[PDB]
Amino acid sequence: HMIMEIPAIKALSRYAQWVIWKKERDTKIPYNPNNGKKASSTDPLAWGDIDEAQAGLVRYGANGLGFVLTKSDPFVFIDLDHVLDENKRVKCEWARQLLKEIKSYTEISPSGDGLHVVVSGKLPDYIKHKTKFDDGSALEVYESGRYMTITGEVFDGRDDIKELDLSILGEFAEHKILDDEAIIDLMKRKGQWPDAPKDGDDWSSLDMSFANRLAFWCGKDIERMDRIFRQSPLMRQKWDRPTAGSTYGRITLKKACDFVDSVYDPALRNESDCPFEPYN
Ligand SMILES: Nc1ncnc2c1ncn2[C@H]1C[C@H](O)[C@@H](COP(=O)(O)OP(=O)(O)OP(=O)(O)O)O1
Ligand SMILES: [Mg+2]
Ligand SMILES: [Mg+2]
Repeated sequence: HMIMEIPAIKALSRYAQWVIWKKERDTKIPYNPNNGKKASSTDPLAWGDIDEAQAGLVRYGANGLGFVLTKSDPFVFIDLDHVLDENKRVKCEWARQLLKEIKSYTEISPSGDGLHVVVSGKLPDYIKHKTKFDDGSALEVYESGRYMTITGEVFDGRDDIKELDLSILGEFAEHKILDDEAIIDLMKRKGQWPDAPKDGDDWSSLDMSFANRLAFWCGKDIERMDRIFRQSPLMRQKWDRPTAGSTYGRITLKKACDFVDSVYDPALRNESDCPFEPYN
């Protein structure tokens, strides 16, 4: 009764693309409002209308409402993280400047330190989805493929979705122009994916043990081992520090390729020829 008074929520309530979400440790997993199952962002019949989302919110005790964004709906979702201080005022200049150029429906995200802006328009095709900043804030832009939590906490009385040109987002987002994740999932299923270093562990000794495993699974493809290492819990700034005409990471990967003798062949699937045992 309270949130349906907002003009922007009425615009969103025309679409049967509503979900509910709940806190799993420190993530916001979306759920089907009708049966409580886990909701996909590509299955339309896993969603519901706003009345079903509000009923399921009470049925399963979820944390709040959500809205799945699709290519067909005219909405763009702008996510601004860690831009509000304790008093829920903007403390980041990039976020302040963005709100002055994109005056649409703005609400305070569930954690209270962020903002959501919902606009009607088209994203520029040359910007990254996520852009991080030095102070810790971030900017996520999505027009489809994922959902957004809905709180209804209107910020600065901006309670109406406007149709704005979004080419100005190029001033804030960074520009952008077997598979890697296939190898990662393979190593994870074999217990070859390391965990974050505990205190008292020799991190560089963990780097070499993991680089040794990468040399096998990646077939000693050093450019692939490097791309995978940067996504691993062992990545740090030392990986790119210069060390005697090279980087610590390049030297670590080249020593692993020399130390390791056998390789994993995707055609042969010689998973048993791995010389290293899984982690604990
Ligand atoms: N684990 C997940 N799986 C699928 N979708 C997710 C997941 N976590 C978040 N989302 C969606 C809904 C969020 O609104 C959107 C932005 O992520 P996030 O900024 O981390 O949460 P939030 O914007 O809902 O509140 P806050 O930023 O204040 O914590 O992405
Ligand atoms: Mg956020
Ligand atoms: Mg859309």
